[PDB]
Amino acid sequence: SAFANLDAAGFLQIWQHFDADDNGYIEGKELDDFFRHMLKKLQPKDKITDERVQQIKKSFMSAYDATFDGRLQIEELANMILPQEENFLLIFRREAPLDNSVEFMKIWRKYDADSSGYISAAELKNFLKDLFLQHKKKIPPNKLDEYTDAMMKIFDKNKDGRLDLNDLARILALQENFLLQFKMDASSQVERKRDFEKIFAHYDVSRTGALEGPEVDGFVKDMMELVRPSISGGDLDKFRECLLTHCDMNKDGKIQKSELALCLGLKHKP
Repeated sequence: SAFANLDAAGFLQIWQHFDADDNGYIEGKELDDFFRHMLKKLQPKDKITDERVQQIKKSFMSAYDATFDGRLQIEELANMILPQEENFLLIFRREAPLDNSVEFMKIWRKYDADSSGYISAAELKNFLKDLFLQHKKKIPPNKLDEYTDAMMKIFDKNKDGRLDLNDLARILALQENFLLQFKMDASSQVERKRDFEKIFAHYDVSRTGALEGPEVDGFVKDMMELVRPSISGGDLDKFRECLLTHCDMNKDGKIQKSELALCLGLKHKP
């Protein structure tokens, strides 16, 4: 029921429907329909009307812009709709599509071998160098600088010297981010843990330290079902492969508790 704003990832998903050619614009007379998609994405159960689209659409920009039916460049609509963090993430991903999580995980493992869920902020630029390499991608030294320094802005404000996986994972250019699938609010990173703790407790009957197979499957359904309900059936497989794909170390087929915590936005403090 709370106000729910469109993030950079969502903004792109809807945008692409209108700019499949990726010219970077959409007809300005189509801003009314761009909002119906937004409203339907944010409030999935709401029954949207034409009147509502106008009321919401308008509240999002100047009275003047409301009449702006001309060509709107992607940066313009994003500037009129997305907050900074999600905004900068939109521009960064567009100029540096880094849509390879397989290697993100690997690079994350290097700077966070115990899967605490954080990397020392001192390793940022070093980190951004490796990520581009696994993507075999090269950029100018300055752009790397700007990016490194721009990210410290939205990920290290507390300036406590540490960046969190829940933030850095967001720089990836993935329509549906392998990880960014969970709630990220106040107690949302709390409640999810308690339920994560008891749920990891149940399945690991032998009390070893890792779940394998049915245990991993049972956890998943008895985890995600409550994280983000109304999920498909076959929509647990890639969830189960992505694990031993982007988490566990050896090919044991087991899923360690700490590795598992990472993907949940949570963090297992041993």
